Amino acid sequence: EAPNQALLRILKETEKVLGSGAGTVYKGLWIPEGEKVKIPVAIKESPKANKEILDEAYVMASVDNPHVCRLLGICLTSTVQLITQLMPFGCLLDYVREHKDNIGSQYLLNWCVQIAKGMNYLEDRRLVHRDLAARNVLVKTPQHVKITDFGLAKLLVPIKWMALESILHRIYTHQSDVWSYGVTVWELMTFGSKPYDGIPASEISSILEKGERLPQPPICTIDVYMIMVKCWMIDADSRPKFRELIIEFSKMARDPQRYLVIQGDEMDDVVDADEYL
Ligand SMILES: CN1C[C@@H]2C[C@]2(C#Cc2cc3ncnc(Nc4cccc(Cl)c4F)c3cc2NC(=O)CCCN2CCOCC2)C1
Repeated sequence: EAPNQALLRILKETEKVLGSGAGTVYKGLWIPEGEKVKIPVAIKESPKANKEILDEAYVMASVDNPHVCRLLGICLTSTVQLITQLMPFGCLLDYVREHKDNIGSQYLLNWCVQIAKGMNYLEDRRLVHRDLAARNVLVKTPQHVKITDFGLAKLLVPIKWMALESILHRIYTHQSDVWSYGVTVWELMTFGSKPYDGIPASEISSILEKGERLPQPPICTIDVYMIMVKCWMIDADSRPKFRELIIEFSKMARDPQRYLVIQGDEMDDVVDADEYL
């Protein structure tokens, strides 16, 4: 394997809450001293806890792609904090639930392309994400989403997103990420429904072994649903590759109404992190 020459930037604390729960994410502004630049950022905040957040920082510092979120730096002043580009529209899970009456086929298909591009990049880096879900895809603008949350990622638990072979045998590959991608697409196409709603996690592996799968969302043509189902085949190598998913959803995005059926479808020195290199 090649040496990882990524830079880990240590930020001084002198350079509102968005959400708390099972950590805390804040919105903020980063002004690197000297340069006349204000960067909108998000900030995510015991020895075990410090070790797990540092593993997340390692992966997040090591990626660089338009459809993956990158670590800007860490701050070490009392707790370990991770600093990253602020994604002001939040995660796709909340976004599709909130804007469901206003989301057209073009957006849904383009998001599918973008998420597959991010995952294909992670595969190129030999990274298995292990936690792909719509809650872990963030919205920079409605036109541009990026994959985040590398806390379970590893070089080559959320049961209802995992491939059967992962639930049974703790086997994780880029093809088990493809299964999670399928579930993520189903979340978007149902405008944020909960997969297997009602079913306890302990029953998922048996439901899957019997051949049950998530049902066809109402807006999905059979073309789109068949791609989803291909992601949930037992034979991992029979599932699509992320590079094929990019191609297929790109074709569909050129004529989105043929593939999704949706009623009504027809301050001075702020620099975004993507322009601060
Ligand atoms: C609902 N509106 C309220 C608010 C303005 C809005 C927002 C937001 C938001 C911006 C982020 N911008 C950069 N990054 C992030 N996350 C992150 C991940 C990994 C490392 C680091 Cl450093 C991070 F900062 C960000 C995370 C944000 N909220 C979210 O994803 C919510 C998704 C849902 N929940 C996920 C966890 O389970 C419970 C459900 C939308």
